[PDB]
Amino acid sequence: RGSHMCDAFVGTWKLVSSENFDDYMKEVGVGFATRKVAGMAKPNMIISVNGDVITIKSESTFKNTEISFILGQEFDEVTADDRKVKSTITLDGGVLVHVQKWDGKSTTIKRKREDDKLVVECVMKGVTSTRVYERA
Ligand SMILES: O=C(O)c1ccccc1Nc1cccc(Cl)c1-c1ccccc1
Repeated sequence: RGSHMCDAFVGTWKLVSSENFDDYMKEVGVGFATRKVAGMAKPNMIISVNGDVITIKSESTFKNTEISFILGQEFDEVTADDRKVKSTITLDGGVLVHVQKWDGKSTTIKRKREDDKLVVECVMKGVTSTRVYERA
């Protein structure tokens, strides 16, 4: 197989900036202790592509998590804060758009390349958090 546009996401990334993440977690419903510990974490994000399968791993002192998925195909996900969600990830004009649904709620996580950074926007009901990653 040849190259794909989404190969621009592939690599090892480290968190370098976070804005409004505690408020995003509050809107999601994350409890106090988990918010405090998770808000301290500086995750590494590891993205690989193999055929049609994209894998995203997050490694931190808080939790290590991993998802593998095919674009457009719903999957089960257990989040770092221990929500059991239904997830679908698609590509929208170069942006990975990840929708998570659980208990009648929904949140959207967008991943985009900007300059040498990978920018994550997490959105829930009017509350946005921006998490910026750089290559490790
Ligand atoms: O960390 C990020 O940049 C991130 C990026 C994309 C998707 C989810 C992400 N993180 C979380 C989202 C919701 C609840 C939690 Cl606890 C986390 C979390 C916090 C700290 C460490 C690990 C995971």
